[PDB]
Amino acid sequence: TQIVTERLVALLESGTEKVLLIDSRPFVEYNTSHILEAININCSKLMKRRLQQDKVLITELIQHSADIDCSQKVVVYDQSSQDVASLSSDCFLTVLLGKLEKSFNSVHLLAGGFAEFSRCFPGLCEG
Amino acid sequence: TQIVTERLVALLESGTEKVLLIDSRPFVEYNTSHILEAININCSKLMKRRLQQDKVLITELIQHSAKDIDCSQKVVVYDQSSQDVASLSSDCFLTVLLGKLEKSFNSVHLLAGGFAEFSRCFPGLCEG
Repeated sequence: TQIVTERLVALLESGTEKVLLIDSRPFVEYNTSHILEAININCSKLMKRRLQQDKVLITELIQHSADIDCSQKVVVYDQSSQDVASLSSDCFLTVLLGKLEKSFNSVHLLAGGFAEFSRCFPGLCEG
Repeated sequence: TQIVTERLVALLESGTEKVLLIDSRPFVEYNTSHILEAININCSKLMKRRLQQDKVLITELIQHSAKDIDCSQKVVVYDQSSQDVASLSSDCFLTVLLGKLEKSFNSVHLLAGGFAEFSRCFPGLCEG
């Protein structure tokens, strides 16, 4: 589903849940700046081929970037996507979202993407 | 400012104005699919360095990639889903780009809803 900015700060701040946070954006963007300890599965020619080719175990990929577990809350974000319906049918994010919902019961998109989180919580963004 | 999906289709369809249409998105995305005859100034490490380094004439860049410039010319940038200029993270690629473009054209508008919304509403006007 979706999960809004304030929910994400709440989960991040507490220990309540172990949150797996993915930054789907291009490498440059991730590198400029990202949400603290987000994992860069970057929008890439290679990354996109390998996702949709199904040559990649998403859980191995997660490790190759950084504790995995399907109940684990997962939050993907791009720069500004509001919700799942407003994704172009064959965009990178979409490709990704599939393979992730193919491993986790809890996959939520960050409403407002990184533009909105970084606007509201500058201090919780590493760069 | 902003320019919404239906304005863009209107300008594209008519000859009223010669529209310069830029797809700011990563190369993969542009390649998967884009608005007919948009020019890919792709969100890149190189592209971003060169923009903000000011090593690039934006107008020369346009013509590299294309395959008629003129500052009055309507220019429309888009990413995947940005709604408006205020909702851009201060130092994101788009933003960088928007500067260098407003530094060459009087008419630079962002496509409200980005490519997600145009491609939803006008599938046939997207090459892939």
